[PDB]
Amino acid sequence: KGEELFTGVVPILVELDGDVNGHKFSVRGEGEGDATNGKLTLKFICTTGKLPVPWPTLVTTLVQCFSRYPDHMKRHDFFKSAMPEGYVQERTISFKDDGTYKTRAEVKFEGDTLVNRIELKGIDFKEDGNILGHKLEYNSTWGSPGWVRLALCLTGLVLSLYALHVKAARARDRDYRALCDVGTAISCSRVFSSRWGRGFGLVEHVLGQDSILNQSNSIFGCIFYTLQLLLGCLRTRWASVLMLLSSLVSLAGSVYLAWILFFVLYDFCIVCITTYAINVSLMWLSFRKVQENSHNVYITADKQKNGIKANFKIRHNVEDGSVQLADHYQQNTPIGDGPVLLPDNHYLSTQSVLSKDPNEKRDHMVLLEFVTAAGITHHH
Ligand SMILES: CC(=O)C[C@@H](c1ccccc1)c1c(O)c2ccccc2oc1=O
Repeated sequence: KGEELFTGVVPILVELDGDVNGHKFSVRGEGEGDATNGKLTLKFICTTGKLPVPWPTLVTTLVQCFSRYPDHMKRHDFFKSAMPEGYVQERTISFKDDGTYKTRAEVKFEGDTLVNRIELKGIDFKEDGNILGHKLEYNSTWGSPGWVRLALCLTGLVLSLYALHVKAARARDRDYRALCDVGTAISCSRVFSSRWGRGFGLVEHVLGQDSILNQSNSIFGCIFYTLQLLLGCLRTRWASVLMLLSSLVSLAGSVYLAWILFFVLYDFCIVCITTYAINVSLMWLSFRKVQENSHNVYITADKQKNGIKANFKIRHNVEDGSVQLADHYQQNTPIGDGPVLLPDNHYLSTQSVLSKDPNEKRDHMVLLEFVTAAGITHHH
């Protein structure tokens, strides 16, 4: 019956009393929620002055009853079924190599308003870590790619440019010797100028040799490493998936060319092995990156407490291009004694957009959120 209260837009009040390493603070948020579209719109203000932690670390703590459950999943919506009596949501949030938040909140209807009242205690944070030191990005669209990605892409670029220089000197001068041409046993310019050194050897078979796509592999390389470095500076999803696909094609071509270098050409190419290692590293970084941009809350039932349990990882962007992991363990227990929906295993998909209000001089955070339930299973 609790679902009836969520057709339409519902006003939202959030109140948090917090203590992090002895620094006491309070947050109040106000807004509205539209469960039909899984849309939350809220504004949060630190009422005690300045927040002692970065705002992104409080997003998960600061109303999953506003998630959109598709029709075929209606009976797996524990959060709405607990209303109006509400539920207790308790969490432990472990920041990797740093402190811990412990939160207890009551989410319930007071009059017409959905109210989330939170108590938060943070402990064991280091004063110059990413949290207390405020080293996390807020909502930057252009940011750092990290010195690992910069090193990989710049090295790959230098190697591609060098291979271009070698090809442009050998085709000009037959007797030219590159640095990676050592004696008569080791030769890189012989590898570059083979049929596989252009279009990976397979563009001439499919598009013909006349094609503009039948370029030297180092052209694909300059474009690839420049593209990887550029997309590493972005924070959206399309940059991430594009990164994954491009690094996957790059990995396939690199494995093929590695099979050609040995076993077929039987040559020693030092720049080639270097590039292979680069492309493996960028493959790993891209796979990891796709893992890191997905906020998915994994929900299972708890029949002992007649509630639910949830596990998920959140990764906050650090200003230097690295990531800060925050492990989330969650449990929800109904406040009343009426019946609730004990769901099958599923997950919630969440997209958050943080912003600033130019007419708010208090330390604050404007939050827009879209949450939809998915991945329903009868299993586990
Ligand atoms: C290292 C280079 O600059 C060119 C290298 C390469 C490696 C990965 C992806 C594209 C290009 C390269 C070789 O491995 C290679 C190996 C066997 C036969 C031809 C080759 O030519 C290359 O372009």
